[PDB]
Amino acid sequence: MISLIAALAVDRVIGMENAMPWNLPADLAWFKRNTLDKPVIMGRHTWESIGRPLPGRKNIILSSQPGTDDRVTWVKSVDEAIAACGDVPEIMVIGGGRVYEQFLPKAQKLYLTHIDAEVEGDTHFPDYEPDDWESVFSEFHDADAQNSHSYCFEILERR
Ligand SMILES: NC(=O)c1ccc[n+]([C@@H]2O[C@H](COP(=O)([O-])OP(=O)(O)OC[C@H]3O[C@@H](n4cnc5c(N)ncnc54)[C@H](OP(=O)(O)O)[C@@H]3O)[C@@H](O)[C@H]2O)c1
Ligand SMILES: Nc1nc(=O)c2nc(CNc3ccc(C(=O)N[C@@H](CCC(=O)O)C(=O)O)cc3)cnc2[nH]1
Ligand SMILES: [Mn+2]
Ligand SMILES: [Mn+2]
Repeated sequence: MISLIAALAVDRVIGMENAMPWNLPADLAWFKRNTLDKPVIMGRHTWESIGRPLPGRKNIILSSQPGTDDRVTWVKSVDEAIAACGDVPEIMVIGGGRVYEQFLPKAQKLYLTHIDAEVEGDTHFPDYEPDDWESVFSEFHDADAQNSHSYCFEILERR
């Protein structure tokens, strides 16, 4: 099973100038909880924006170019990325935009955080067909002293 996990601002914005223009520690805790002890697949731009290996996860990077860091696994196609994960229950795809686009057709689950923030962006989550997905979990949170915006955690499963 393949799952996507992402945080979306208004209009499905997910990034700007290779960074995320918000700080929501609650969402990062959610990200960590849902990805720990699982392989994570990311594109090269996302690897660069993160800047180091994510601990306690097998880090797999998609690049058409040879790898430049042996602390992570480098693969050159979607099929190789999947094979590199082995036989695990759940593979987590952590973006960015181009990688989300390619793995969406294969995904059975989406872990989405909807953030009530208006940000200009240059990267967007794919336009997924809402009829194909069932919402099985949602949990809304108002803003607080640590999290500057309200946000909703949602898990959707392909029908
Ligand atoms: N809000 C969120 O949940 C979230 C999550 C993740 C990322 N982001 C944001 O998204 C942005 C980065 O996304 P992005 O779309 O620009 O880049 P990306 O998808 O992270 O990486 C794109 C790169 O991945 C490699 N790649 C993708 N598909 C491949 C394939 N099939 N075979 C071989 N290599 C492949 C290529 O690297 P080469 O050029 O080396 O071939 C490509 O240039 C940043 O702003 C980041 O902060 C946001
Ligand atoms: N829901 C969600 N939120 C995100 O911010 C997010 N970010 C990416 C890619 N960007 C990043 C950037 C930083 C870290 C990170 O530093 N996480 C650490 C710390 C967790 C914490 O602070 O509690 C980790 O161990 O996962 C992860 C992904 C992909 N999917 C996401 N999905
Ligand atoms: Mn080596
Ligand atoms: Mn807001």
